[PDB]
Amino acid sequence: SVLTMFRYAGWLDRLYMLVGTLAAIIHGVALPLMMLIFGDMTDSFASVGQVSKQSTQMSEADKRAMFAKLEEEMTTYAYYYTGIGAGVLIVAYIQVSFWALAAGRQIHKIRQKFFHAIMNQEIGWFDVHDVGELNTRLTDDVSKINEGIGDKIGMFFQAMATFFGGFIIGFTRGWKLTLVILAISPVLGLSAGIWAKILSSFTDKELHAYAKAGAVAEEVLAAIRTVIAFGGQKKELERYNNNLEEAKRLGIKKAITANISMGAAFLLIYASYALAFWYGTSLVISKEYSIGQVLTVFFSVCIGAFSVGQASPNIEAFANARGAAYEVFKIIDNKPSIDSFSKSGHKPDNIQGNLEFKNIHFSYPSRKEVQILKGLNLKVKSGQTVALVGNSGGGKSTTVQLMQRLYDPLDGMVSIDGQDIRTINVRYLREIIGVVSQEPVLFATTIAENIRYGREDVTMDEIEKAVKEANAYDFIMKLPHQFDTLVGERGAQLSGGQKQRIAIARALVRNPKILLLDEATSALDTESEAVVQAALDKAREGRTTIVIAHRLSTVRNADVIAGFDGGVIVEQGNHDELMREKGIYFKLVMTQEDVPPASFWRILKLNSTEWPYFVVGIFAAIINGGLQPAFSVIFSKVVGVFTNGGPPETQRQNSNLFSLLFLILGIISFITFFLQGFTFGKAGEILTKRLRYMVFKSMLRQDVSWFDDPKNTTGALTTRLANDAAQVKGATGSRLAVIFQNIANLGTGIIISLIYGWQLTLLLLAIVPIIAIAGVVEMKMLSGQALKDKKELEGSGKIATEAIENFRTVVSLTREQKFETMYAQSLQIPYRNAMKKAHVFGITFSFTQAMMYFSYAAAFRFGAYLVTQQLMTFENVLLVFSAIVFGAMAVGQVSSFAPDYAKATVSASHIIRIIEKTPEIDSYSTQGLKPNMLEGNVQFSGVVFNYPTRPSIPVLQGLSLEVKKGQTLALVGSSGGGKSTVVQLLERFYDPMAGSVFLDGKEIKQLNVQWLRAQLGIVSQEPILFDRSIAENIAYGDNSRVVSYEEIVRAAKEANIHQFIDSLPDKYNTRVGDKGTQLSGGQKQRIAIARALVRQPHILLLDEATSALDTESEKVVQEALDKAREGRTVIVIAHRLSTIQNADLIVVIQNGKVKEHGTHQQLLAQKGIYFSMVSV
Ligand SMILES: CC(C)CCC[C@@H](C)[C@H]1CC[C@H]2[C@@H]3CC=C4C[C@@H](OC(=O)CCC(=O)O)CC[C@]4(C)[C@H]3CC[C@]12C
Ligand SMILES: CC(C)CCC[C@@H](C)[C@H]1CC[C@H]2[C@@H]3CC=C4C[C@@H](OC(=O)CCC(=O)O)CC[C@]4(C)[C@H]3CC[C@]12C
Ligand SMILES: CC(C)CCC[C@@H](C)[C@H]1CC[C@H]2[C@@H]3CC=C4C[C@@H](OC(=O)CCC(=O)O)CC[C@]4(C)[C@H]3CC[C@]12C
Ligand SMILES: CC(C)CCC[C@@H](C)[C@H]1CC[C@H]2[C@@H]3CC=C4C[C@@H](OC(=O)CCC(=O)O)CC[C@]4(C)[C@H]3CC[C@]12C
Ligand SMILES: CC(C)CCC[C@@H](C)[C@H]1CC[C@H]2[C@@H]3CC=C4C[C@@H](OC(=O)CCC(=O)O)CC[C@]4(C)[C@H]3CC[C@]12C
Ligand SMILES: Nc1ncnc2c1ncn2[C@@H]1O[C@H](COP(=O)(O)OP(=O)(O)OP(=O)(O)O)[C@@H](O)[C@H]1O
Ligand SMILES: Nc1ncnc2c1ncn2[C@@H]1O[C@H](COP(=O)(O)OP(=O)(O)OP(=O)(O)O)[C@@H](O)[C@H]1O
Ligand SMILES: [Mg+2]
Ligand SMILES: [Mg+2]
Repeated sequence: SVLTMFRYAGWLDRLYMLVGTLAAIIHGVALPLMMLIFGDMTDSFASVGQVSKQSTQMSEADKRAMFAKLEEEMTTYAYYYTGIGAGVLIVAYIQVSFWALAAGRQIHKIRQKFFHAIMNQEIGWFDVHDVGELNTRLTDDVSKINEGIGDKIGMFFQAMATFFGGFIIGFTRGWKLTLVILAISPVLGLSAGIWAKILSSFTDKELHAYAKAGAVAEEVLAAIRTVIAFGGQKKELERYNNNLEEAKRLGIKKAITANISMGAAFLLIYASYALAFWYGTSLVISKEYSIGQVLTVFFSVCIGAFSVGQASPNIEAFANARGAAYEVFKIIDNKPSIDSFSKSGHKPDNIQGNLEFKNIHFSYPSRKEVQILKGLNLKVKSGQTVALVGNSGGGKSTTVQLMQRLYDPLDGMVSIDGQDIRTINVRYLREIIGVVSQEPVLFATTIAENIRYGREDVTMDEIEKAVKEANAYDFIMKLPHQFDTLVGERGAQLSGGQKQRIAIARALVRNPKILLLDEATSALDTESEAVVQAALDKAREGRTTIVIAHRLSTVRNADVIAGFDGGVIVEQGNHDELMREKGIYFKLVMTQEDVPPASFWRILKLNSTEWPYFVVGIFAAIINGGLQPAFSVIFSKVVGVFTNGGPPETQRQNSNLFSLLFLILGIISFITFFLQGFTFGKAGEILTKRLRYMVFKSMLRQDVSWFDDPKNTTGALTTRLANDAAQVKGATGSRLAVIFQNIANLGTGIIISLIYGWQLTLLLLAIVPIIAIAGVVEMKMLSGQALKDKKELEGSGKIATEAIENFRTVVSLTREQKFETMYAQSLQIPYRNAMKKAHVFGITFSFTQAMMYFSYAAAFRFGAYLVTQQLMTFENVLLVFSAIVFGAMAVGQVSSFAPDYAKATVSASHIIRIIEKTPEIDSYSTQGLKPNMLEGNVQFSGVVFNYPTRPSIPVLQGLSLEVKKGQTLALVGSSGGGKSTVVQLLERFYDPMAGSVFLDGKEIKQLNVQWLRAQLGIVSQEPILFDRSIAENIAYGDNSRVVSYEEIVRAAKEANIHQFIDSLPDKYNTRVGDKGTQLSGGQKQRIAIARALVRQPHILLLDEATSALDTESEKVVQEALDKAREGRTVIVIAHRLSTIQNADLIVVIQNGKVKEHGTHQQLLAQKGIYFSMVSV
């Protein structure tokens, strides 16, 4: 389970990682070979050169000779170092490039496999789980795995190789002593293991919190219109904030525990240093060990221990990857019972559909206590039409879902031609099914592509034939871009009837043997319904149909009608047989970018409130970062005091003071490392929480037209927020802390060299530009593709989210493979850029390391000229060189910061742009008139409006209408005529191009936006709920006020939904599904009606609030509204005749214009359009 990742390596990734590990081992061993010349060899000649120099030895004749000898040996070692520089160049690329190449390939396969696993789950699995977390897992956790399985493992292996090189060199030069030094290595190993395990657990919890935050964001952004209409921005921001607070506290805990562990680790390592130094002093005083021997072993083990210490961020990244892999591979390992990707099962050649439901018992997985079907029995013969009639929630849509095997029955059997559908192949079974759902859902693509999801290889002639049969041909040809016009998310940029007709055509192109039509004409007008019904009846002979309808005209011509009661069929037979049996059908019928370079810095300004955390951390960065180079200087005293120590007692005292100093340095290192990690980590967590909060608030501030933009889809927005926050976080925190430490390491070197040797400091002037340019050029590349990589990423996150939100449609259309192919295609450009980065970062790291070895060689050469010319002491040369190597050991980590900084800068620029964005219709604005009283007069005067996504099409052409308090306005007309546009404009979702809208004679642009929307109670054409309880969904109707239980129950009673909630276990605490899919269509609509009514609004806007209701439920809701007619102004959009005649005034809208206005009797008196609609 620990090594559950690397599952998809394969032979190529296994060889990329074997060869890279060998290259890392060679690169690591290159550094103890550097130390091999110290202590002895070069330093054997040195403590021989001046400490053991003769006071005078014909120095005028032979000191020049040993200086030349040391000139000659230094030149040889300079050649050796140039060779090592070339070798390190080669091995450093292979290490870094191959490791990132393998990480990139594995991450590509992991993303594909995780998406495939999500697409393989059952409908019940989606019902039980909160799938809004899945896109956050796709974007955040996979990137967390990527940073722990890549070149960081190569760096860890290089550090381990350097440590082992010091290990062998110490034992070769002198054992028993390096045993004392390295006997504490198991303690550090256990400490690192515990550290990593705690980091992994904290990462798992933090990713859970971030996934919950992403689920909240996805739910809110998907239903943004409902949030805006009901003024829910503050509360949704608050739920998002609660998840962010959980993530922030987890991150702070992680930082504290990790840093206290690391500080204890360094306290232990310096205590070990002190004990080892005492032991070495004892040995060297005993004369068992020469001073050079202890020098060599100490220095060799010291560099290896320093490499191990610098390896810690790699272990942290590996632990974070392990913490991230948990949920991803848990989902990947899940196996569904109803497998749609299985190749098993029967595929009959010729099917003459004989549908049978025998003794069907079903309870939904998420509400298993509730029985929906109790021994349901139904038979459908080939070529026959069955009409399922009954009250809302009876289980008709449940039967439709069971027919396509979205769930298995608890008891009983669903059979085709006497064969159990469990034994049939799932994909084959669902491919011969054409289905139109109760509330059709489209995809964010073109009309032609939406229809092509029904059948992939359908030609344009068959698409035209289907849209002619679906009565969608005319409006498609009328609008520009023809079939290539792109519909909104879920088809939101079409009218309800247009979307329904598109879904009908999508079902028709399948050429299905079995057609399920769950209220396929709910959003249609009378003429469209009639023509679509004629088209369907034209081809009823070769196919079996199960139709659900609340319109009696469609049920009239059905071959057989089945009535639902108590979960069973009570009446089945012919229309005349049903009239004669006087059943339930009897009662039913009599009820007739710029990317500014300073952007990242600006983001850091947003963290300025945490300035005291930074300064302390900066100090903690200056001290310990300056300690590693200064470790040389004091160590120069360590030998220097000992060599001139003289008597054994004086040397013993000096060495025990040195050991005490080492212990003090360990205490200081514990303190400073804990502070440097903790302060920067806490500042980073605070910054990330603040940035996420601000970005979500800005997104909730934006206009409706902004969400209508094709770039601003729900998946794109969620991916944008998560990715920008993560990329900015990548450059802040402990990462920035270690960068500051490394900068201190590199910085103290200049000063200490300047005191000790100034000429050699000129090399830093020659060494730093050459590295620096190598840094900036990569800056230009990794930035340029990052702007692309994010954009493409926003595409991929779109495809996944559209697939996860619309999963039931995808499964019904058998389009899991198509969406997987699109998701794989959207990953191509990022995957190629990941392969390009491997070589680019491999080359850069390789060049930087060579340059260090090349500078080392130059220093040794430069050093000799100085010594052969008596310009500097050799001891000073060695001290300066040790300073340079200790300072430069962190240059690799500094260069590794380049990929993070560019991504952070780009994401910072995007975050700054989104926060500063100001909408045209600002919902957060406190400006605007708030009238003391509201009379309820609504007027439209010459309103002309074009939707921003399709500005060439005029939707409203001088629309004018009036409605007063106590009056009911009934907007009727054909589909797509602009009825919902009026309600959207009254909510100030958009502003009209011309004309005006008045509320009590005051133009609504002058009014406060929130105040204006608070006077409105809206029921949208296709209502959307939240993944919350019924009580919370109703109480959403009046935010900024705590709605009591009594008011919620009263609203539910007014909406005729109270009885269903009360009978339901958990009652008002029953969690509804995502967007209300775990309810009946009529139940969800009634919940929406209760949500609008609990507000008690002055203007009630009902956009077909009774489309999915029963006749009895419609009657109850209508009488409830009638009892509260006076005292409010009501605007009603309805295709039902019975809801229109009681309205005070009726407006017929065609082509954005009023054609007929007046009462029911007046419109019936003249033989106009209204009479035509009535007669049909
Ligand atoms: C020690 C250094 C100097 C030599 C390089 C190590 C080689 C032993 C390895 C590591 C890189 C490998 C190559 C990396 C790239 C490819 C492409 C790769 O192409 C595919 O995988 C194609 C797609 C498919 O096969 O379906 C085939 C192996 C090959 C030639 C590899 C062959 C074996 C190589 C040369
Ligand atoms: C011997 C010294 C001079 C070092 C230089 C070696 C290169 C000249 C060779 C050895 C390593 C090879 C590379 C090893 C791996 C890759 C990545 C490989 O792409 C992948 O990662 C495969 C999967 C994918 O591309 O999707 C394409 C070939 C390439 C660049 C190989 C091209 C030839 C390279 C660079
Ligand atoms: C502390 C951090 C920075 C470094 C950790 C290094 C090791 C813990 C990693 C690095 C490379 C990994 C290996 C890379 C590839 C494979 C092959 C792969 O083998 C399988 O078991 C495959 C299973 C399958 O294919 O179904 C996964 C395990 C293994 C040995 C991995 C085991 C864990 C290893 C040794
Ligand atoms: C884009 C550029 C800057 C990158 C390529 C840099 C190389 C061309 C440089 C980097 C370090 C240089 C080396 C630094 C030091 C030495 C040692 C030097 O040794 C002697 O002259 C000593 C001879 C003696 O006294 O016995 C010879 C040149 C050499 C190999 C240099 C050769 C040229 C090197 C490899
Ligand atoms: C860090 C690298 C990658 C870029 C910069 C390289 C320089 C720092 C190197 C390359 C050429 C080197 C020089 C090449 C030759 C000489 C002459 C050399 O003279 C001798 O020792 C020769 C015998 C004699 O003294 O007569 C003294 C060092 C010096 C100045 C070297 C000093 C270091 C230099 C300037
Ligand atoms: N996914 C689900 N999880 C739990 N219960 C569900 C789910 N879908 C529907 N139900 C419940 O199952 C019952 C049957 O509802 P169903 O959707 O079958 O109604 P319908 O008869 O087709 O009615 P209408 O046409 O009014 O929507 C209701 O109590 C409903 O809330
Ligand atoms: N967000 C949008 N972007 C672009 N065009 C839109 C958008 N919403 C609706 N339209 C288009 O505006 C026109 C009127 O749509 P509207 O929803 O107002 O019609 P309607 O009369 O309510 O229709 P129906 O009875 O079918 O629900 C149609 O052509 C529709 O496709
Ligand atoms: Mg239904
Ligand atoms: Mg509409």
